[PDB]
Amino acid sequence: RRWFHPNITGVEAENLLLTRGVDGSFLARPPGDFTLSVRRNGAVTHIKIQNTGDYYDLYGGEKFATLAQLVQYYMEHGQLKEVIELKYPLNCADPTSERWFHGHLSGKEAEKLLTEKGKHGSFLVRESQSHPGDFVLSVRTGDKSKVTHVMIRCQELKYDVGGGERFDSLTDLVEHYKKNPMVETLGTVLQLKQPLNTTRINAAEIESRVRELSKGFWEEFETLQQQECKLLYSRKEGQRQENKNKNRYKNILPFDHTRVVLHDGDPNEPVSDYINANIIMPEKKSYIATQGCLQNTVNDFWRMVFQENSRVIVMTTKEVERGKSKCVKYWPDEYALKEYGVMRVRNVKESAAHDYTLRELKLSKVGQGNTERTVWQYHFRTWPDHGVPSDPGGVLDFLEEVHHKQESIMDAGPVVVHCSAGIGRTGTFIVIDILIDIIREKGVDCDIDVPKTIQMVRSQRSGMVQTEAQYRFIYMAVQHYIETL
Repeated sequence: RRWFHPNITGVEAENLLLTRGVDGSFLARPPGDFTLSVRRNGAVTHIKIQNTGDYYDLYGGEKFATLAQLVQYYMEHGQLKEVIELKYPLNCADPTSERWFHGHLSGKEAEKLLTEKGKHGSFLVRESQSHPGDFVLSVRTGDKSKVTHVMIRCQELKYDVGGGERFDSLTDLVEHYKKNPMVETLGTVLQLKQPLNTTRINAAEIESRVRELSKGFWEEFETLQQQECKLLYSRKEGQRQENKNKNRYKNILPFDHTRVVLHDGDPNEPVSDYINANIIMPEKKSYIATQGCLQNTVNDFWRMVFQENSRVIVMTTKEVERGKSKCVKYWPDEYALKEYGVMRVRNVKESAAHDYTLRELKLSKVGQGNTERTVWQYHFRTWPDHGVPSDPGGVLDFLEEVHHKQESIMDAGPVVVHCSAGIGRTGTFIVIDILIDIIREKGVDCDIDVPKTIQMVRSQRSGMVQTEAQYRFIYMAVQHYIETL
């Protein structure tokens, strides 16, 4: 994922592509807008990428779950027109978005952090205090334990540890000594197992962390974004011909290993086991992150809810936003009974609160009355068309209500959560709900790690939590919930 340059300007990107790149050389750079800079016929074109919180929208292109999925699509596929060819990624040397980089940091400060949070193989790279321009690799080893500092020299734009090979970037040096560990004169192996954790904080320290991130949130988000290519999971079922029109956005697909598999399908139907949905297990309650129903997937949605024994549905979108259909009406009108294939749904009662509508639905399979169960549909209606809410109170009051309903029903299946593509707002609500569940059970006496939780959820459905404004809103929701304890 080296092709993403987070600190490059427009002019610097053009110069980089003209001096160090050839025809086909590309790079991506960052309000939540991004630019895809491509060298063609000895000239640089700039393609705008927009993300309002739902997906990455390539202008005059396609919609995507991640920027890496966008890059892979056009590198593999005359699909990018204005034909623009994506051939050679121009690699970023800058280490700011790497978990191991720290910048201005002292030896004792690094030692203190490595003693406070680190274990065997924990490492960091910081700017040297004695020799300006030079760097220091500080690594931990043990089970007594010890911290080792290794000098990194910056000679004529290249990096080395005092001998052997010289590297173009600190990223190449780190990757080399990760694969080939340094061995001390007394046989101590300097294994670079994992970067030092710098995001896991105590729930009581949220107020000061948010104060530090408001001075910062973007920087922490990009470090998280730089790890999206670690998740090497197949999305083949969604790409099948017969499953293509079951996806709201053809490129936004579920992971095969966590997708909801629909059983008891129509025998006259070739492929009836598919729905664009994934099971989200926190690593007490589980979730189903899905897209908004299409006219041709309403029957599949009710089959999933039935099969999974789901009693609570969280809708985080209006049916229509900016004149576009974000989800078809998969529920009857109040007091009405409707049949959606083999599934029969009754709308018993609607209750309208300030930020949401609750619909009490009765679900059963046709031909068997005893299969009837109550499904509580929570429909959040006040979420803005673009960006995030100003105050997280409305969402916290909503999720507190969703949690208590789910908790009141014995042996309830996962909480169904959907929006448009089922990755942005869906991700935000699920991550906020997982974190608040920790704080509800353990109070202030618990460690919360916002980026780690997002990466754990993203390993189950790609694109979970789309923007920096959503990332920040998770911290503001968590902080607000802690303030009201």
